Amino acid sequence: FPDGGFVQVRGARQHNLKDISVKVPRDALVVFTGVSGSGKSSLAFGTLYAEAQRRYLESVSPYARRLFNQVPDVDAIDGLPPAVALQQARGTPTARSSVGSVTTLSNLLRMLYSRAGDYPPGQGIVYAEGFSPNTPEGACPECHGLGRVYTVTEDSMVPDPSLTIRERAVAAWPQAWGGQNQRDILVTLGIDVDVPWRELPEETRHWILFTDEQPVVPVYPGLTPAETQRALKKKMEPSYMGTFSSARRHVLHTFANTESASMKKRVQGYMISEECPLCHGKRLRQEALNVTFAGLDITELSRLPLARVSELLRPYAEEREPGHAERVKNRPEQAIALQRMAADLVKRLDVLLHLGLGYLGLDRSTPTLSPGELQRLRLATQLYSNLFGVVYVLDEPSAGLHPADTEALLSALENLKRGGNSLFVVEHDLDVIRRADWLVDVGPEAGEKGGEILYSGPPEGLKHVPESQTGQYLFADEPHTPREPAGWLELNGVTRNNLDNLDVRFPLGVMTSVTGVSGSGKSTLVSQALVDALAAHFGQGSARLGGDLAQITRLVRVDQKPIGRTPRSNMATYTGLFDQVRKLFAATPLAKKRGYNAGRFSFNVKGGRCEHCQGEGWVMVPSVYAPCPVCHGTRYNAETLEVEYRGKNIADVLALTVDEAHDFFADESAIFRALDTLREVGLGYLRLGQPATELSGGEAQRIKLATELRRSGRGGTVYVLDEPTTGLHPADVERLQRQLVKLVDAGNTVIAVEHKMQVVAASDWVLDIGPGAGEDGGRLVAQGTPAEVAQAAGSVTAPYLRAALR
Amino acid sequence: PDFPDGGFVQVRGARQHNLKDISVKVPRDALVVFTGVSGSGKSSLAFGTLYAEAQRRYLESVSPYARRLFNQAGVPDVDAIDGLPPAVALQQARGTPTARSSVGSVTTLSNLLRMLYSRAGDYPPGQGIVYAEGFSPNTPEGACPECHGLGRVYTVTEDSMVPDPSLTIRERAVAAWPQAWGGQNQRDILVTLGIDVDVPWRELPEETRHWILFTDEQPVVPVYPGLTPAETQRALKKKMEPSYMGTFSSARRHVLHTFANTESASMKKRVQGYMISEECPLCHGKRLRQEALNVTFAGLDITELSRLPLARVSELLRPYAEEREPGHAERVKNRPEQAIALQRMAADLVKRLDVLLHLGLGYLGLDRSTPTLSPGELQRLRLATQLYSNLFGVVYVLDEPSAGLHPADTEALLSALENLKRGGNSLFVVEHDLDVIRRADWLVDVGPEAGEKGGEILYSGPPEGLKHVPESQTGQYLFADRHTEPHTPREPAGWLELNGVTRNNLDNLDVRFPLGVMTSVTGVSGSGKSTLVSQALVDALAAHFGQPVNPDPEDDEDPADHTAGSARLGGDLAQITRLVRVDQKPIGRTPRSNMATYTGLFDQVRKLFAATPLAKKRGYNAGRFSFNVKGGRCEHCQGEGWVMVELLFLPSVYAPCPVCHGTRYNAETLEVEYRGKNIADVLALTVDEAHDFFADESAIFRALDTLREVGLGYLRLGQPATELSGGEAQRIKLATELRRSGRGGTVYVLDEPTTGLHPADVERLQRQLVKLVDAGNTVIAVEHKMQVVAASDWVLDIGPGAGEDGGRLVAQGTPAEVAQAAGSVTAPYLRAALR
Ligand SMILES: Nc1ncnc2c1ncn2[C@@H]1O[C@H](COP(=O)(O)OP(=O)(O)O)[C@@H](O)[C@H]1O
Ligand SMILES: Nc1ncnc2c1ncn2[C@@H]1O[C@H](COP(=O)(O)OP(=O)(O)O)[C@@H](O)[C@H]1O
Ligand SMILES: Nc1ncnc2c1ncn2[C@@H]1O[C@H](COP(=O)(O)OP(=O)(O)O)[C@@H](O)[C@H]1O
Ligand SMILES: Nc1ncnc2c1ncn2[C@@H]1O[C@H](COP(=O)(O)OP(=O)(O)O)[C@@H](O)[C@H]1O
Ligand SMILES: [Zn+2]
Ligand SMILES: [Zn+2]
Ligand SMILES: [Zn+2]
Ligand SMILES: [Zn+2]
Repeated sequence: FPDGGFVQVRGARQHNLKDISVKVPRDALVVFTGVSGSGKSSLAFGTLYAEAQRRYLESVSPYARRLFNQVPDVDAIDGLPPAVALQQARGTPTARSSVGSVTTLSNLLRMLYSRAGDYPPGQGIVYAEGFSPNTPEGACPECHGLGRVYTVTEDSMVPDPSLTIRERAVAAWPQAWGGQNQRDILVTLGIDVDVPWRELPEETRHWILFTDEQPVVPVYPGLTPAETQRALKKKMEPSYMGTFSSARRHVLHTFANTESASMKKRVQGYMISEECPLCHGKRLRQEALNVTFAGLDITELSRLPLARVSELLRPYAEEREPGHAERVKNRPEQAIALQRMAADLVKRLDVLLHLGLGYLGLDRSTPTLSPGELQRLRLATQLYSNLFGVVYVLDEPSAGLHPADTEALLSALENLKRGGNSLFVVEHDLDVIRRADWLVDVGPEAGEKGGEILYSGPPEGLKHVPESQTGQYLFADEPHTPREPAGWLELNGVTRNNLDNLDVRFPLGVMTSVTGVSGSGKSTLVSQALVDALAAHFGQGSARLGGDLAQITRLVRVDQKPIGRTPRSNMATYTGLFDQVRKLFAATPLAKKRGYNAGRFSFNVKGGRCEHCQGEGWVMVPSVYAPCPVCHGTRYNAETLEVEYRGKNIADVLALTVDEAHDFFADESAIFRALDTLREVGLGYLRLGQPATELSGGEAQRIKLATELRRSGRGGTVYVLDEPTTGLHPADVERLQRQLVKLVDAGNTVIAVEHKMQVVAASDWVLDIGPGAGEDGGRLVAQGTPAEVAQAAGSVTAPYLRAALR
Repeated sequence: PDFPDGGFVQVRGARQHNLKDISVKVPRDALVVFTGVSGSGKSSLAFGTLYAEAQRRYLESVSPYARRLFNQAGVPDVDAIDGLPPAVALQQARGTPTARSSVGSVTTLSNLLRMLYSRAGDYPPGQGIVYAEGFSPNTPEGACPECHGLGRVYTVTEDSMVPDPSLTIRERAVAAWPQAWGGQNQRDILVTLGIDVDVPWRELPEETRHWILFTDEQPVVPVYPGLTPAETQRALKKKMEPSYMGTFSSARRHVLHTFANTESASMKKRVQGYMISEECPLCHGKRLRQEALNVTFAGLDITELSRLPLARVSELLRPYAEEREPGHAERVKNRPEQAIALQRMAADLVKRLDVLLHLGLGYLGLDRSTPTLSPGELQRLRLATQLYSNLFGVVYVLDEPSAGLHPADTEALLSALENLKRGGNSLFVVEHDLDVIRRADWLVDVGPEAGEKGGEILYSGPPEGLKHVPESQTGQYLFADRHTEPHTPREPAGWLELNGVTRNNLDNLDVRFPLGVMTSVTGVSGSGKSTLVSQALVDALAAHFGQPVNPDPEDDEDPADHTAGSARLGGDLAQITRLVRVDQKPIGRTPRSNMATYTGLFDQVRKLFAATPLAKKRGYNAGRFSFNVKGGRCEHCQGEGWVMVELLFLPSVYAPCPVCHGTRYNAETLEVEYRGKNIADVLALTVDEAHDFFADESAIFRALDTLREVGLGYLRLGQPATELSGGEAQRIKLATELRRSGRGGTVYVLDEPTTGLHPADVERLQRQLVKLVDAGNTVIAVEHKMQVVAASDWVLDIGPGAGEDGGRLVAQGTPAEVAQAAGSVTAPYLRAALR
């Protein structure tokens, strides 16, 4: 590290950051550490990314991104090169988009299916972006590339095919006159109403149901068919003149033109999700599906794992593909480019693969990727992206990563950097922290008591800081006797993805860690197959339950996913905490004296809230959340704020930290109660009205948990939860474990997917999955007490577990 | 004598435009400069390839879904670049419009001082805080409410709307109304509601001819198009289905709407002719809320401050920043919170402003429209801004930052360049200026000549090295010894006065240009030259002739950004018959406009294809070969051959038409060949190929010749106006004057004519002007380049300095003479260049 090889930050203040300074070197693995909530993000993304983002955008687009003056709070940053963020900003959704498109590979075999690729006799050429499901030319024009449709069929419009038409055999039709009209139209149109439906010929039932036709026929109502037929022949004067409307035509048109509650509803009852009948779920025009390569259309290829895709092309790159012989001389132009295309396709593929992302299929949909999977995908994609001289900002690239592969990751970082780039990574993985060139560690604790720089330097240096929470877990190096299973629950013959008719069993009233290499199949076992089975069986693919079911009654399930989308929702809203605070306000002399309803203090309904914001407090103006205008951040009008409980109005308490709220609501029973369950979950740092789209999702998780951690009034529910270590510093996982240890004792089962061994080591039972990932996975390598799995042969995880028990 | 290892940017396999599939190492951390004659490919490498790829990479990495798809353009054609940091370009791209900004805007400073006026600056007793965003005409808290922040109110009036009231409505007497369908559409709606659409406008009763022309009303009437009022009424009686249902909208409404609701340039305009526009009675034209206007700084309201020169601005604001303000003590004690904010705030603007000022920029006013700056200016402003703008680790890419900079002030350009780099960055700089070049760190010199005859890398290495590269033209000029090739100044054949010129700097200046004789107008940057030559003299001569010069397909100025300041002529005007200015403004602002068509030579091409076997066999005339009318032309693009991408968020660019493929023509027509050649194939031809191909064809060869001798050998007959540099556009203009001059006595005004001209191109440009001075004609030209000032027959030396220390006629006479002048700044540079 040469002097003036550094980035110089002075007076950073953003959020809890306590007006601090840091030098951190460019061209190095700088790892940003410290307790959750402490300040790492507000340093790494709040200041460095944010600032560097901005000085650049204003130079590139003096157009109007500069014009957009409404900055991070920071006096100075010297030596800051342009930045690239590999995890999108907190308050954003994820765009709807595929693995292959994130990684660009999708576009690149699109080019390939075009130049190369086997055109059938006599039909032209299909341009690159006509093999895409998201371009007008490429997508099949029915489903629009989605591959699904949402419509009508025989079985939905006739749930009981044995009725006569007169009997309303055609459930999807109108009720009073509407059904009458048509029913009558049919008899006039020489069709017998009075046989059961199933009795009727093909393209008749199909006509009756589907036809976009609408003949206009004389209708003689309440006459018998025999006579209706005769009086037609006499050309006798009708009673009116009817328009026929195919069952489908009603149903759809209705869905398209009503503002009616049970109307739409009852019509959606003749509507089921089923695969597009044009393209058969393969997402593209027949003209694009017509083209084939290694005997596949591109959809087919796209749904293979990257790992196989890397194999399928591999010959072509090396010119050793059976057929190549009778292809070089008889077609030059392409065979040179085809090689190159494949050659280059493999080259990239391979970097992905070396990150063991080999199991993802390129059509896989990024909303359904995890934080890690995705970040590591981005990390791979950048490794060939070709940027030089930038700082990549990373957010726990090790999320999900299993301790054996941490070396492949530690590698891709070394390679990015080795491309003349700089690396800012916030991390908690002691294995990642261990190998970084340079550490920087944040807060002592979180929030108000955080946001100071405890130490910026090489990581060994932390040795000399007694009071760096991460100083300990990193440096200063009671075991666990598994508890007796109170009974067993079986999830049998789960066939899905990876998994194939796998039978499996989890012990009740006790901890289960389901370990295994990343992609080995934890989540489709435990967060997919298991969770569904259990919620189908209770109130709320094609498995069966079995075993001691009567012994469990509920299923709380703890996403990483956010507590809500809009600033509408927020931490108070979500827990039930706000209803008790609105209740309290409506109870005051002042509210009682005025007309005021309970929840005139809702910023979510008309009345108490100011009209500009119609509630929110944050008016949206990358796409970023700059606060309100002319309520002035509050969310409420002048009166509703006039109501004060012990000197604090509604907005006054919403802008209140749980710690302060706990002080405050001291003799207010089920509030001071509810607050403890966040204070214990460790959230004492947060505003009650801090919107959902600002919390770390690690945070979000802590809340959903905060909920159940006192509802357990009768403990016999199952708690299944994906990555509980989500975004927790070591010190944090300890306080986590604590809270689970508790909620197991009140007789509760907790199946937890888990890559960190620390917490597995403490489990009561373990299940190792796969042996490796993808197709090399989906099998049960080992189960039993940690000590028992820790000595198992087959498993990849056993030595790290053994490591973590000694 | 040493640039560091692997700290070179490595290019490989760059076959961009003409670029002959090349490779160059270019050190980072250095003032690198790119050289070569106009056409050689330096913009093709430095922008076009190196820059262009730094973005393709950097944005794709920063919105890896968004940008990506939008490489509906971006295939820089190169195999590899390594060591390429991310880039910032300072010229915006070729055929990109300047979107309308101001100095204060680009420099950031405007925003910087709403912020001073809000949080300090004098407030009247009543008034609470006006926030910063309330001192801008673009906010609701800013804009004066009566005129909506514009400056002025617009009402609409029968006389404007309908100028000739004798015409039948059906024959279009109501010019306000929209063209085409939308026209006849409101008409057919009238005939439906029983309105006499065929008896002179002035003949209807006031009420009904008022209502239409003025109402805020919308009757949803049935309309049957194609049918006379008589057979239209008996169609409404018998209640049969209408073709369409048609909403009506008063002529008012349409005209108002259209003004407030088009992104469109040439449509917001088309309605201005039907709008009377007073200054805003409440605004007094300043664009803002009376509340803002109440707040003062050192006497002036923000608008007042905003018209001042950057030099004045800092001049009046420095006292505040050093705390040497008059009555500081009395301000800090009774006001300690704001006085600290006031100095800190002041001193940051002064700081920004000296950068602005050290590069000779103080002559400019914060409120000057950017579309009226010269590129030399807003690039030097853009450089300017950058220095305090704080970026680190980047490649700046500059296109001739010294355009229009007088010799005296290069040292200035030259340490903004130095300073910027020393902020941790890379500059690359396309450059014809020998004194910049001589001080570069690395040089890339390009293809021995232009187009096909260039796009090579003759050399790349430090400066002294070009010494040894025999085919480098820039080499020749950078190292040629003092060429004692002295010019013998031509005798004026007359004299022309421009007396009492008052505008910008110039206050009653009296000056005389000799005639039939090349005169250069030299002067430091900012001093007066343009306002005197391209402004003052031209309107003075234009108004003296019938023709107000400027074609009608071309406009000029968003009503007000230049001066009325007039002045009066006399001398020998009896000897002048024509005015002809030549500027770097495009032959066209869209691909519609190519070279062939700007000359007129295309007509005779079209006619040629009309006498083939095909053109007889199917009914083909010149017109199925025009690309500006339907028929033989392709219609997906409309003959333009090109489509835009306003979806690309940053400055929208142009992509080949997807249907016809940059060709412009329906296939059926591309089958017609002339002497072995398509119609697209000829549009594709170079100037040197076309010469060959049409040797006999006299009407073409002729116009082609003037193009070749004017330098443009390498441009293509159909090469979209928008790929053209301006320095090439300028040269085009000139070719079509040479051509129609076998006469005498016109006066050519040339606003900087060595725009983006290598010393070898200029040398051939002179030759070319000398041809029309020998013809009797006069040429006047503002000039920054002592080379070409040497050749002249008369120098006028302007200002002393720029702006307020300028506007004077400090010296004059022959070059030989003027190089001896008293207080001329150009004085010693001529003596230098004369020897
Ligand atoms: N997006 C955000 N908006 C507002 N406040 C935030 C945001 N992110 C974090 N904070 C606040 O900043 C402090 C620390 O946040 P953060 O830097 O995310 O900690 P960590 O680095 O441990 O994740 C907390 O008080 C937290 O609520
Ligand atoms: N939502 C999904 N859609 C399709 N395939 C999936 C999905 N989730 C996982 N997979 C596939 O299932 C296999 C196992 O992945 P998963 O259960 O997510 O493992 P882990 O939980 O161990 O990361 C992989 O082959 C992956 O491609
Ligand atoms: N922006 C552009 N778009 C299309 N063609 C261009 C563009 N710029 C240059 N060309 C063509 O590229 C060739 C090289 O010229 P150019 O790149 O302008 O380099 P220079 O201006 O330094 O000589 C010329 O034939 C020119 O007409
Ligand atoms: N269009 C304009 N609007 C307002 N001020 C202008 C305009 N053009 C020039 N000026 C001012 O007029 C003075 C004369 O400058 P000019 O003659 O254009 O510079 P130069 O002598 O370098 O050509 C300068 O101080 C400049 O600030
Ligand atoms: Zn489909
Ligand atoms: Zn509001
Ligand atoms: Zn006004
Ligand atoms: Zn076209």
